[PDB]
Amino acid sequence: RPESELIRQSWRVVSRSPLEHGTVLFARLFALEPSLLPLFQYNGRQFSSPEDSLSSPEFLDHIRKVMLVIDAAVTNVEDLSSLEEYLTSLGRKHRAVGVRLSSFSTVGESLLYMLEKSLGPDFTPATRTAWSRLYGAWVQAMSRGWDG
Ligand code: HEM
Ligand SMILES: [Xe]
Ligand SMILES: [Xe]
Ligand SMILES: [Xe]
Ligand SMILES: [Xe]
Ligand SMILES: [Xe]
Ligand SMILES: [Xe]
Ligand SMILES: [Xe]
Ligand SMILES: [Xe]
Repeated sequence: RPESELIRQSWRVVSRSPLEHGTVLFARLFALEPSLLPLFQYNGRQFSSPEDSLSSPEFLDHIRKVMLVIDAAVTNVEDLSSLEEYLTSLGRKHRAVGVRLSSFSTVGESLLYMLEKSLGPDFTPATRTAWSRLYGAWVQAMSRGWDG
């Protein structure tokens, strides 16, 4: 099925410059859910305002990490069974870190916003609903980290 090629096609534009695009992603996220900010604790300090995050090298490395894990999920768009065991542990990591299950709908909304603003004309509704089901599956797997 070329639902998996809508994704691969949309991703190649984005994956051209991942840090620029993942910066869009996290600016949108904090605009939607300001209380996600304090969970990025590096040397036990809390950023005051969203813009403080953009000067932090650790924060920017975490962006590069987000974009590599999305890249991996793309690279396995049919058989996301490979990544399950990893995504589960990635979930549990984020549970320890303080992330709550409800914050996934926000991360999802931010991913779509970033895709939408990046592809403009090409973000067609089949593309949206593709990313939307992929993301839903990435989410099911990550959720095992909260205990099934
Ligand atoms: C939703 C808000 C998020 C918050 C608040 C958050 C916060 C954190 C924190 C505090 C860490 C540990 C310190 C660090 O490695 O930089 C971390 C690690 C990580 N995050 Fe996130 N994160 C979020 C979302 C995500 C998403 C969506 C992905 C991937 C799609 C992601 C991928 C990772 C990866 C790969 C690591 C490294 C984990 C390890 O191997 O130890 N994070 N995150
Ligand atoms: Xe940001
Ligand atoms: Xe920001
Ligand atoms: Xe890293
Ligand atoms: Xe990256
Ligand atoms: Xe990437
Ligand atoms: Xe997350
Ligand atoms: Xe994501
Ligand atoms: Xe994803």
